[PDB]
Amino acid sequence: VQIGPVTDLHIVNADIVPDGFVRPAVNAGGTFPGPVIAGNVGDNFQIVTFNQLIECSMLVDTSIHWHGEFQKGTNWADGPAFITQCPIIVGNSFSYNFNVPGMAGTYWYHSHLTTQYCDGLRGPFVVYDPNDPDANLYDVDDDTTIITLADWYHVLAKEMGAGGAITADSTLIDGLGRTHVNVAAVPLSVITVEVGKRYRMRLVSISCDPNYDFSIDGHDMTIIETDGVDSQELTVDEIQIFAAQRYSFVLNANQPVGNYWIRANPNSGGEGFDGGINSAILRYDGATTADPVTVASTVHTKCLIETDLHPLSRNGVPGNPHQGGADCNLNLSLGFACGNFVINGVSFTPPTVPVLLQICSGANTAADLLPSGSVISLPSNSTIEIALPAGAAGGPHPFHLHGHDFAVSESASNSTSNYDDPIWRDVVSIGGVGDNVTIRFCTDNPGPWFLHCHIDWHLDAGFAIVFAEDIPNTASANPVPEAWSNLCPSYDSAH
Amino acid sequence: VQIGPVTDLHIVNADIVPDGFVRPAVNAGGTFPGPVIAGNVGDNFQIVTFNQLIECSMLVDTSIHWHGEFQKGTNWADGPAFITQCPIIVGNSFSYNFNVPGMAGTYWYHSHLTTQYCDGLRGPFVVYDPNDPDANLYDVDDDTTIITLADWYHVLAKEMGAGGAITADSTLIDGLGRTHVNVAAVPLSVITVEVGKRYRMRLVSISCDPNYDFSIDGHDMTIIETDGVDSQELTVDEIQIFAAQRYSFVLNANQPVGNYWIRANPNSGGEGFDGGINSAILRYDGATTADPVTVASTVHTKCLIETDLHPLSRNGVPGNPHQGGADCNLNLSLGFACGNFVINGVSFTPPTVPVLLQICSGANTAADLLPSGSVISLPSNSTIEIALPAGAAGGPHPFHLHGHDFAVSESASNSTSNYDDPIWRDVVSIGGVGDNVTIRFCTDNPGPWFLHCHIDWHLDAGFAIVFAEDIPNTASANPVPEAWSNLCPSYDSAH
Amino acid sequence: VQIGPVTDLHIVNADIVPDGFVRPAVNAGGTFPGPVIAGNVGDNFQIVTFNQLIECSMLVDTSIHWHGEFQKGTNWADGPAFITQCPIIVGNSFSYNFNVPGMAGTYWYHSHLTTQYCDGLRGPFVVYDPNDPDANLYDVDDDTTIITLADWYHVLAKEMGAGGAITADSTLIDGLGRTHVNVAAVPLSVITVEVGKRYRMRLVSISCDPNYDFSIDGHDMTIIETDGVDSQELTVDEIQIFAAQRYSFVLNANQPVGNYWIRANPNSGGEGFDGGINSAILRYDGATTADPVTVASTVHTKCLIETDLHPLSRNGVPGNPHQGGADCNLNLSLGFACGNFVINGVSFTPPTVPVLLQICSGANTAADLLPSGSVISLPSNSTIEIALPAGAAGGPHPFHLHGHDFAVSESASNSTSNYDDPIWRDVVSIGGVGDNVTIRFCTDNPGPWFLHCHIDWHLDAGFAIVFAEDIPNTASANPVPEAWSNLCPSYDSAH
Ligand SMILES: *[C@@H]1O[C@H](CO)[C@@H](O[C@@H]2O[C@H](CO)[C@@H](O)[C@H](O)[C@H]2NC(C)=O)[C@H](O)[C@H]1NC(C)=O
Ligand SMILES: *[C@@H]1O[C@H](CO)[C@@H](O[C@@H]2O[C@H](CO)[C@@H](O)[C@H](O)[C@H]2NC(C)=O)[C@H](O)[C@H]1NC(C)=O
Ligand SMILES: *[C@@H]1O[C@H](CO)[C@@H](O[C@@H]2O[C@H](CO)[C@@H](O)[C@H](O)[C@H]2NC(C)=O)[C@H](O)[C@H]1NC(C)=O
Ligand SMILES: *[C@@H]1O[C@H](CO)[C@@H](O[C@@H]2O[C@H](CO)[C@@H](O)[C@H](O)[C@H]2NC(C)=O)[C@H](O)[C@H]1NC(C)=O
Ligand SMILES: *[C@@H]1O[C@H](CO)[C@@H](O)[C@H](O)[C@H]1NC(C)=O
Ligand SMILES: [Cu+2]
Ligand SMILES: [Cu+2]
Ligand SMILES: [Cu+2]
Ligand SMILES: [Cu+2]
Ligand SMILES: [Cu+2]
Ligand SMILES: [Cu+2]
Ligand SMILES: [Cu+2]
Ligand SMILES: [Cu+2]
Ligand SMILES: [Cu+2]
Ligand SMILES: [Cu+2]
Ligand SMILES: [Cu+2]
Ligand SMILES: [Cu+2]
Repeated sequence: VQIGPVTDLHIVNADIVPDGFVRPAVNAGGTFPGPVIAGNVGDNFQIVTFNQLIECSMLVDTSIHWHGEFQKGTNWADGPAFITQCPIIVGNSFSYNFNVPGMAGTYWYHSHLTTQYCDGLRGPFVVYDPNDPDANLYDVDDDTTIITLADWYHVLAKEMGAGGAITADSTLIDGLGRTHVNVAAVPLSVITVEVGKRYRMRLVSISCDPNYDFSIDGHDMTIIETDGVDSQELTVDEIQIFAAQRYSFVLNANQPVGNYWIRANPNSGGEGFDGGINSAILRYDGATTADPVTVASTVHTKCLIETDLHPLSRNGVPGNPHQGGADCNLNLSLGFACGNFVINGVSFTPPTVPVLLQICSGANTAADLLPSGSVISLPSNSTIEIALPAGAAGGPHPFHLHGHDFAVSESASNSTSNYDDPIWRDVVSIGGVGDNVTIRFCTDNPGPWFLHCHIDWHLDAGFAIVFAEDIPNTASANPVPEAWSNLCPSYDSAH
Repeated sequence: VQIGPVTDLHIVNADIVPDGFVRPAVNAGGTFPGPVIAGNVGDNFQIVTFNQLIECSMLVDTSIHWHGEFQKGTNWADGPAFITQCPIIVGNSFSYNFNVPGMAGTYWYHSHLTTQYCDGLRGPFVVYDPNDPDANLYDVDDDTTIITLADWYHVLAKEMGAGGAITADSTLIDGLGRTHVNVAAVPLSVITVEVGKRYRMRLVSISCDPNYDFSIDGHDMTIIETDGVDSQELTVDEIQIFAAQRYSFVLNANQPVGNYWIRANPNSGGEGFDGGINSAILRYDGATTADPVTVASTVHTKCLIETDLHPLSRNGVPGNPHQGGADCNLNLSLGFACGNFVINGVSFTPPTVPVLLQICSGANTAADLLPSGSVISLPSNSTIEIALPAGAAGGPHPFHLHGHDFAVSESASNSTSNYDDPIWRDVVSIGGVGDNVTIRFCTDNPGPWFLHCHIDWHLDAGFAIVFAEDIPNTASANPVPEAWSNLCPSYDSAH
Repeated sequence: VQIGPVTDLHIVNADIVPDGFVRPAVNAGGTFPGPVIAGNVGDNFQIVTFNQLIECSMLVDTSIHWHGEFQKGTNWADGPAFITQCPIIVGNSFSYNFNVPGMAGTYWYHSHLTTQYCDGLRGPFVVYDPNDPDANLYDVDDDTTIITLADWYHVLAKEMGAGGAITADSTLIDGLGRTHVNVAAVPLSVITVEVGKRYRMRLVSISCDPNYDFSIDGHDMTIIETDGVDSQELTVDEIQIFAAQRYSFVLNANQPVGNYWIRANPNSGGEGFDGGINSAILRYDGATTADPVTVASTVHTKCLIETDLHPLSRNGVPGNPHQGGADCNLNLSLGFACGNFVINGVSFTPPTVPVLLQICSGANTAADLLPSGSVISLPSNSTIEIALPAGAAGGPHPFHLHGHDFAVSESASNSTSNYDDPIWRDVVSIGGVGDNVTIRFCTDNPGPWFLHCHIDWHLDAGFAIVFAEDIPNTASANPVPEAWSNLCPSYDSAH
């Protein structure tokens, strides 16, 4: 079901049993996954978030991030607690009001307070484009062509465990899927197609942790979008999708009418598809309603490799075509030891005053911002290159940057850089020990933008810092509403 | 489950997944459908409604209607919000204390606040008859023979629609069914029978909108009751049942021990029975526990027609064996334009003071009453006749009158009136353009009686007017308890 | 999932549908059953119970008992409402803080307010012994090898009438099972085993009422533990387990790879296994994922007889070898009349002031303690014998004593006493008219200890007395935290 772009979104607690095991959840709009929030390019989004949360086992405060949306001019609507706002307290509401100029594709929203999105607050977010360059490549693009991949846990997020060393208890495709241990025969999701039709499947990883090896028996997948970035057509028979990433692929339903297994194997937890775990069903209209009996290819032949991807626009790459050919050029020491993650020797722990507020309240630099050693300023209007060399356990770590997308100049498991036509995206696997995954972008977006591993467990163990982009232009660039001013006083009073 | 006639009924929010899709709901008695409320003819019903609702997305006020109960002398207990009461606000309770003289059969209860009953607050209501004139036509008449047909939506009622055609997402029979799009193989309701026994099936439409074509593969159905009214035995192989109607039929379990599909095909929403949508299972004790493999008749051969129904008692018709032959005969103009329905040029919008309250406060005439043009007065001890010509989009509209049942002198799709032995009921389909459905009853029940289309979407869009019957005797006829008197000040103060 | 020995435990309302019928529940830790609370022998348990209950229909107060934990020194933490504490009110927490010296084995926890544990608040409690003498008898002992058996009702406990014979609507094994009437094909629990491994299976009855005949097609069970007491190895092929009892049994997975039914026939409610009621699935790794087609042995040849159990340690028996061979020997007259149970002519009805507070406020004798005639004082360091002659309306009644385990000197259906080597346990069936089931313990545990039938409906109808053990020393032995003292003032104020 789709909303808005002008919509109420209630946040409530409910018990759900997607794999047959009832446990409490945090829900956005009352469903798991949450409803699809949607509009067109350049629509004004006004999302009135009513916090009705009562079950403190999962926190009764909340804060919501719109994942992949630049929020230029509206950094205050971005969502990461203590980076851009204080949480909303229960009984209160907050209008997240923002535009999406110049963006279209497949995104998602989620809780961005501690590990709460694991406990259920996550759903798809799609910016349709009436003049979408890829539109003529399929027949159907609607709510029935969104595929969500979710890790699901029998253990309350607040009670793990971290880090960790945390594993899921099932994979849910479109909110349904079977339990890894003592698999009960619970309902599986169905995705229906009609012969001769072509489908823009919008694959959204709403994972708190694992990446999935995603494949559809008997069928190929032509990638056309990645993390909201339109791509040159690339046909693959399997896609490894890391936490928070999105792909749009054309499914051409050109196989005999019948039932085929939809497959999503995660890097951790249950291995295989016994009992129908890690599965959903692709069904042709007119097929017998039964489980598929198909098998995967013995060896997948055109597996997705990130260096095979290039933008549909001529995006090029900002800066100079050599290792470090950028203005401000960073290289981060990403580490782990004693149950905590570090970036440049510092584990992230949220400040009492949201970075955005510190800035709004007079901070000029840089050295003025809390937490010390967890904020890096970026000069206005500048090529930034970030190297994120791998090694820290574990891994592989999908890094994400708020308020931007970035050219992926060097991907995982391949030391050959690309300064011509690399894919731009917003979340990237930093690969394995030895790798030197590197990104470039331009600072056209004043404000504090979170940079973190997107494995939520590791974010909670402090794998993060803040790019405080153009500090001095941060207040003129982001006027805040009164209601945002009211957040931190309400929250501090409440706690 | 059965209660009362004396009972508590708590109204709460819960998420439920009747077709495998979790969403929020508004439940009476904590279950979907609500528990069966039951007692004997003549019983005093005492039903303490506790409002414990908190999810504002479906409204936290409520008001409950006991559909088909005449409510003589207890007009204040009727339930339609702003006609007979202000809603009960959350944290409060209200005793609906009323009696059922001279009524016995199959009824239901529902929220009668906005479209709240679509969100879950619907349940069967049954008045048993220790001397039921049909008791010897069956062996078993209990909670396991009640069959509810319900439309079910993935979109919250307050976010429809509207109007705006609106369509359901699954059919639920006894609270379970499978979704119309990307149907997941979720559990289906089973009804059990034993060879040689006869069952009073109490078929209840708790629908917000669609009518159903109901059938059981391999079985005939002998109708013995219509909307509370005992009928002569009419055997049919299909029953088209409109929103809010009820039928008791005898099922004779005379077939070979096995599994038989129960079928209920809505007039809008998913068509057919693929993957077991629009279906439940009739099982003989001793059958292999397996899905049925039966098929419906190619052509139904004794489909129910309303003119073939006749009261079991000689009821006759009030007034004159010709058209317009009543003390006080009305012909309503029923229209639709600009997303609203109108009755005699006026679209119903709820008053601020409930109609019963304005009467109790001095009001004397329809001119005196709010809403303006939305009230028609009726003189006491008269034969009313109401012609309800069809044609308004989008039929067919099931029109319902509170506080009464009526003789249907002219039915759908047939211009031949019947002033002899027409069936009496309380909810009648007005058919299609050209039809002139007409009803007669007698004014022996002072108070404000709602008259509306029972498609809830159409009622919220204005398809109603109020018959204020015997205004002058209303106050003395219906003494009100203090708790009713408190409802409006409490409600007004809350809002 | 496992939590503890130090943990939060939130008590919330949630609708659940374990047999496909949605209804309201009172949940501990958000699941049904509750999470397993675990620790090692000698550990300090600190369970913070957050009462977040809102649904009045099942009571918003609550109070938890740790069934079979002796609570020596901590009688205030025991949990029975109005015996050792007042209920925690909604919105408050309370810290159950206690140790388990000397004890190991399989226990459980539940609401001990009114009939609330029926409504969901139940879960297993395991004390692991790192030097368990039974360790070498098996390979696998963990959360996957706990098996709960639970009766489940469609009727909310508070509405059960009462008593009034009462019957469940399904049997749930590990929280899943099928309804007895109009059985829907809803998911069944699976217990997975690997060819050639031995399992410590922890069978726990969390029943409100029925006793189960428990068995596993094709397999033996070697009993090694009974209600916490290590036992000599006893191979049986069926186990009658009465409400609140526990057994650990070794299952040798020695049959061919396949699916085998696990059976739990309740002594009332649905009879047999038609459609998979009273059923769960034993699945071997490698078996096809399908319903077992196994059959129970026609006659079970080595079913559990309680007189066959002997302690593993040399517990022997206190006192002297003949009836009355104790310091303080009691014979309780157990009756039922007009819907209430009596113990020595008195029917238990909860006092306004909790028994332990009565003592703490300076009561010195049973005569001084309310309710009048519902208290029997015991002297310290004395051998107690309690005869519990059956005959009272159904029956068979499982009696349980708080703060103690006890030698079962005489078992049901067998009039021979055993004063050498009988099993010790904490819940015991008193059998049938004519029986004289007899227990013995020593009084080394100052405090008021509940003795009641563990059929909860029978407890609410009054089948209980309090053993006020060493009243003089009770206050000194049981120092209370301010929080406990805060309980009654809150409760009484709220009500
Ligand atoms: C049209 O409605 C009329 C009005 O009731 C129905 O008329 C009855 O039909 C049967 C046919 O023998 C007769 O027994 C009666 O004489 C008719 N009743 C009266 C009161 O005249 C007729 O059934 C309907 N037509 C159709 C085609 O269903
Ligand atoms: C439907 O039937 C009603 C009868 O109650 C008709 O009523 C009258 O019909 C005469 C025509 O002979 C006209 O004077 C009016 O149009 C009607 N008014 C009254 C008060 O009788 C009505 O005409 C019929 N209408 C339709 C739409 O079929
Ligand atoms: C069961 O056992 C008890 C004793 O353990 C029996 O109680 C005896 O009862 C008789 C008559 O009631 C008294 O004279 C004795 O004093 C009791 N003996 C003792 C030692 O107290 C009781 O009768 C038995 N009940 C049965 C068999 O129903
Ligand atoms: C009834 O109870 C008695 C008491 O335990 C059981 O008698 C024991 O029987 C075993 C072997 O049959 C002997 O080793 C013991 O000497 C008996 N013990 C005592 C203490 O007498 C008896 O077996 C039980 N009856 C049944 C049918 O099981
Ligand atoms: C990664 O590449 C960067 C280029 O900016 C280089 O400075 C650094 O030494 C490299 N580290 C590793 C581990 O390759
Ligand atoms: Cu994100
Ligand atoms: Cu983001
Ligand atoms: Cu990481
Ligand atoms: Cu983030
Ligand atoms: Cu109605
Ligand atoms: Cu009505
Ligand atoms: Cu209508
Ligand atoms: Cu109405
Ligand atoms: Cu207990
Ligand atoms: Cu106990
Ligand atoms: Cu009992
Ligand atoms: Cu107890």
